[PDB]
This record gives sequence, C-alpha cells and structure tokens, in this order.
Amino acid sequence: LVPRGSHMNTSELRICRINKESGPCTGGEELSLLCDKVQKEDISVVFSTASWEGRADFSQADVHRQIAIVFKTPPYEDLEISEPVTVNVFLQRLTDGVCSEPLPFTYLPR
Amino acid sequence: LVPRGSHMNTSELRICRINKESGPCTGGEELSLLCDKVQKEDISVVFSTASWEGRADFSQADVHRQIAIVFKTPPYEDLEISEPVTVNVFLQRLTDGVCSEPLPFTYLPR
Repeated sequence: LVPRGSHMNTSELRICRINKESGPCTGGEELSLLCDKVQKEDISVVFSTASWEGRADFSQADVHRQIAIVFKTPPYEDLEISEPVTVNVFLQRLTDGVCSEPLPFTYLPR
Repeated sequence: LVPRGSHMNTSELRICRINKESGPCTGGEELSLLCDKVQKEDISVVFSTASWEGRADFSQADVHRQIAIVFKTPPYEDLEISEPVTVNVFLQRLTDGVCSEPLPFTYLPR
C-alpha cells in the first residue's frame, strides 16, 4: 500500500492493458481491459487527471473470466499454395482426446 | 460428446476466438486465442483439414488465466478540447477504495 495523491495504490490490483489507447472526448465509448485478480462485485474503473475524475460504466456481468493461449502456428502442408487456404483450428484434451468445435483460420501464400 | 470425423467433440472445450484470422502458410507465427475452461497441463491446439493435421507449439506457461472488463468510457471534462489530452485510467476496489497503478488513455477532439 503506497500513497498516491488522495488515494492508496496497491500491487494487488493491476491493469495489464486497454484494448484501445484513445477515443473521443465525448465518451460513451465501449472498451475493454485486461487485469489481474479483481472481484467483479467489488471493482470499478476510473479516468482522471490531477483535478478531474470520471467513472466508467459496467456491471458484474461485464467482468469476464477468460483464458488466453499464446502459441506458434504449425506450417501448412503445402508451402507452394498460390491461393488462400482456410483450415480448421480446434482444441484437444490430451488425456481423453476430446476436442472442441473448430474455428476457421486461413493460411496465406508466401 | 458427439462424433466428428475420427474424433470426439464436446461442448466442454471451446475456442471463443483467434486474435488473427489468417497468416503465412510458412507457420512459426505467434498467435493467441481465448477459450473457456481448459487445464493447461492437459490441452493442445490443432490445425487441420480432412486429410492433414498440424499442431501448434506452446507450453503450460503459455496458457494465461486473465480477466477482461468490458465498459463504457466516461466523457472528458472538456468537450471542446482542440488538442489530444491523455489522462490516467486505473482500477479501484469499492470496499476499501484501494487503487491500481494507472495506465494512459488519451481523449481525442470531436
């Protein structure tokens, strides 16, 4: 817990990043951010300068728990394709081999 | 559990979306996807067509648990700004009022 202006900052709460770094001063714009552990029923997002403060609007229903997988794509079978080829991408559990529905991903020519 | 080709699909595992919908047939490209509950030590990502199959490469360390907050930005104090104004964006817990470090976000003129 460290003093910052009139409030108390902590290393517990943390914003990893905001999807868009700018937008209209008009507001009312829909954005999303990624953060570490927060309790949906006990959290808020604030916009401020030294003298002004504005709160974003959202609900517990807008706090989404998700999972991201960063990975390297495998190369396509044919490297000499001259036209875009769109394949299937899906998840598979190793233990029982069960899979998820697929999602399209299209390989592009060299 | 439903039959799909030579494997078994389930509604348990699910890919919400892939950050990029296309890329070089060369592969080796780094991507990331969002999915529902998966066990990092028991999961994989597969690329395939009816006759071909390729696996993405990643580790347990590449399976990130995160939280996304979708929200509406508040309008800036001054709507008649003629130059970009970049403010602070931070999280604040309602119960104890503790905040997170800020991240920049710049409001744009009308």
